[PDB]
Amino acid sequence: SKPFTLPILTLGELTNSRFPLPIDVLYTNPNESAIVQCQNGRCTLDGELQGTTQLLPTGICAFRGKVTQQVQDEHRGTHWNMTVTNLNGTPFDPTEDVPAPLGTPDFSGQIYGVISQRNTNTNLPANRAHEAVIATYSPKFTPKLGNIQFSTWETQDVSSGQPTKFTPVGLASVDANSHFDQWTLPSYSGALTLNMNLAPSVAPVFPGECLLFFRSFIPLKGGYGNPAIDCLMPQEWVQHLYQESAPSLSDVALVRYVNPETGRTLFEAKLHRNGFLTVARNSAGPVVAPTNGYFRFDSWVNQFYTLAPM
Amino acid sequence: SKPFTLPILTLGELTNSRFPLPIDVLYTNPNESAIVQCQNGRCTLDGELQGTTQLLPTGICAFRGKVTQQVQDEHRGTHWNMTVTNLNGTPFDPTEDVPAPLGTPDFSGQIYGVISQRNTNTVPGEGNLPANRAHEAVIATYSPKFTPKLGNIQFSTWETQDVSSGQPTKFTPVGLASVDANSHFDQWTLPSYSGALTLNMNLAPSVAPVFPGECLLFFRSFIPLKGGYGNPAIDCLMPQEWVQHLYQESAPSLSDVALVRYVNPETGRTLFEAKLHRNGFLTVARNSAGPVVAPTNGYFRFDSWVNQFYTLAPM
Repeated sequence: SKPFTLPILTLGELTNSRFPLPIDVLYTNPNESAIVQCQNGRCTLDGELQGTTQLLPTGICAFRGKVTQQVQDEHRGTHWNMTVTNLNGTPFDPTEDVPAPLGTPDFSGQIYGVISQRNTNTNLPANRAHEAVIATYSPKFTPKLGNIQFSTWETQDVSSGQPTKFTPVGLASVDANSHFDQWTLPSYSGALTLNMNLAPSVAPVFPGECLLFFRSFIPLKGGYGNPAIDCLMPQEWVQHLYQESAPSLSDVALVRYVNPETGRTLFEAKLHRNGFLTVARNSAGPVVAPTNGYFRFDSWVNQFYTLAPM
Repeated sequence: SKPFTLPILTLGELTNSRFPLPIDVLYTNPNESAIVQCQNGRCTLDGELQGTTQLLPTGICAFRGKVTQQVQDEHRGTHWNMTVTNLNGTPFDPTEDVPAPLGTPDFSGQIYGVISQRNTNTVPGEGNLPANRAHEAVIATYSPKFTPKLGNIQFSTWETQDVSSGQPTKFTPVGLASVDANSHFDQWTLPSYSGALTLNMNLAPSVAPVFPGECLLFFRSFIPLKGGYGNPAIDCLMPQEWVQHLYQESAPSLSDVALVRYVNPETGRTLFEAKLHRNGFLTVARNSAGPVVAPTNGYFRFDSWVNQFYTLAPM
């Protein structure tokens, strides 16, 4: 039985699995009323990728496809309809058992980034890039049907029928009108259609426990705010578990957050088979820990195991 | 001795160690006249990071720091000086034995991306939340004002005034601004990390084939362009996941050369073989330039430790 392991990486050596950001802090929020059911950064302890999760850090919240039409906004800006493929360029097959093309954003909001194009025809091809926003709550956001819309400040210089890349950067806004909610899933096929093939929701099952997140702060194009994106496991953990595919010997692994210099354990956590952490903590906010700390697998336990309080 | 291993990742599951891009193809260019001495994606087989190499995919060609002021520059656009720290926010110590802050770009060109800011000061009326702004930006790494080893660089914007002095600033790389002759794109020309007329230090060594008939093998990614004509590429010696893997494992190197086979899983056949050298680069027996045409589900498998004298089967 191949022994289960986690990579040896400090917080400062980890990246977010839900947006291309470094991990900034560990974080808890016990009183969260929302169902936590993100679709990126989802992987079982035995290496099964779930939801829209793929392996490339460059694939998270990315799109590839071709623009088909320009449609002007009523008040300001320009919108562009885009047909999307798989990130590897192959046609996206809606009959595959995934919620949407892998890498598709898994939250409601205005995602800010850059649309770039390199033409097919030519001796060297023409190029252009512009800032763009994808409103994942929009009726036009239908990646499961193979089509989305992005908007630009640029009024004209986006070409139809040419290879197009979306590189995510941050959020456009977190104002009331911008509908940012990291735990609200997009309707991958539009508002009247149910999402399908979803990674399951995650929650503590044992009183006094709460979810433990790897938190990153996400840039803003404008406005006031300090928005964050919380993932269940960093991208490096997804990559590691996928590689190893070690058999899960129970439904709950016990892990210890250790300071390697002292060798002391700072706290312990349950790492659940479905790929998420819980701790015994009754407060919200960042976990204050030495920069050299990392998680080390200790042993397999069960749902009834009582964690040492934080 | 812990056995040496490579991750099991197809080309379509790998990313570039020199720019945040997926690996598109394997690539050779035997007649390259330039000295190959890139500083990102540098790691020995036994896990020693070199040059400006760090582990985060988000750190490659990234900067963190603070804008000081707008500055004059004869070149087009609006220009800004920013101090730079280490990516983790700690002050960059120029006395450390590295060429520049880890993650600093390792090539000459106009790097296009986004500068974003989140203010330190907050407003009570806004629920004690800070103001923000972001704009497209270009960093010319060949500029005499590109001095990351001295803790300062300059960027230009199309935006004329909406960049704030003294506020935390992040550069997210996206592509290149241009590859016209006037934009000085050369992937094998190192920036002068301490400015014009200064000598770079603490460099990862140059790499080259030493066996007749062999050439370097690269992991190539195509890099986006803000405008103009071109299909520019960035070639790395090993993908970022290999850097991450070697760093983790730190397996002792049992010789100077590891024999690896590029394998296709379905057929199970070996498409070709290559030398993976101690300092962290590949060579193959090939006499042509251009892409290696093979499935993107192919991957390198470690076979055994050989030596310098080993003769590769021609590709």
